[PDB]
Amino acid sequence: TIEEQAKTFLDKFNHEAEDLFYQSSLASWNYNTNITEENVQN
Repeated sequence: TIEEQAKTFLDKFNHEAEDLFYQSSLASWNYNTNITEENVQN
């Protein structure tokens, strides 16, 4: 019972985490690619 809802919670979290992590990694990549102060804030 609790295992099923835990699995559902993990499935819900997996979809949301990947999109935000990709954006964070892309922002870090952009900052490292071109060292500008606006990229620091982003």
